[PDB]
Amino acid sequence: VFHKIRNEDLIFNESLGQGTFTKIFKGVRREVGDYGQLHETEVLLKVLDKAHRNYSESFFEAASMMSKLSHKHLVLNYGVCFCGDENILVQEFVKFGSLDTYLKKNKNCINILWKLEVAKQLAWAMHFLEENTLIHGNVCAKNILLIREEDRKTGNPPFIKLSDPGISITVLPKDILQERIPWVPPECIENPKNLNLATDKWSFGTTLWEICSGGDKPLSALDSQRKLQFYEDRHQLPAPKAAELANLINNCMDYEPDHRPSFRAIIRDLNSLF
Ligand SMILES: Nc1ncnc2c1ncn2[C@@H]1O[C@H](COP(=O)(O)OP(=O)(O)OP(=O)(O)O)[C@@H](O)[C@H]1O
Ligand SMILES: [Mg+2]
Repeated sequence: VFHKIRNEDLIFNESLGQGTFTKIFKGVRREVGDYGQLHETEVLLKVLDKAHRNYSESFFEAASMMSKLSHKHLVLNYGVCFCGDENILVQEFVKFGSLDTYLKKNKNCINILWKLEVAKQLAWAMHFLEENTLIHGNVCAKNILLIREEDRKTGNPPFIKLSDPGISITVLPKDILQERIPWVPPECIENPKNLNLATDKWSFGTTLWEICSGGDKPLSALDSQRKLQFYEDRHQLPAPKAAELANLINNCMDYEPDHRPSFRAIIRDLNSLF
């Protein structure tokens, strides 16, 4: 169970927008830290409506199951606040935000070594979840958070974490599912109960495509009906102009779930591309 945080000790500041049936805010948590020292900590607050009981139960279950698995590349959740008007997940605030924005804002500067490092780190996170047989369900660049920028001056590669899973694709409306083509794999579009570890392999592929496409979203030009038809006709994504990961993207995004490679194999492939 999550550590419970008092309503009183959270201040909501700026809106960072809306996610899938969530409102996101930057905030401050008043806390007694190590050594009984009082702290006021920058936090990310994810807000679910109490009235959507099924959605928040799914949201908070998923967040909890993953938070039981501490890892350097998985986002830290400090706890929850349910004593209020709403249900709130209190999470670490990640200084450089989402990868998808960052890729767009710094497209001109990001090169292949940076891309490789970030792909490697995501692959290691996904390896860890695979070993723990925990399905994330919502891997996309948006949900990669940049803890630390690259510093060439000093040799530091960037560092990333993968955010919490959100509401399960088993409980989300069909209409949201179709909107998330091509991250949601074809087998989950025909039946979301086909959700499986193989799901995350497909989405990982889609995320690599984003990582190589400067913040572009695959198939954004296509409406929901045409996205559905794209899977029905078994299309693949175009190779990015930066083609270095094109083969890995296609191998990952295999219409046969059984044939998608393990994350160990994905890591060895990434390592070899040096
Ligand atoms: N831990 C975090 N630190 C800093 N910024 C964050 C964090 N988590 C999310 N954000 C920012 O909040 C905004 C909304 O995030 P997002 O759309 O992922 O919400 P969400 O509730 O996680 O939805 P979904 O389940 O669709 O991912 C984005 O600008 C993103 O960069
Ligand atoms: Mg998210």
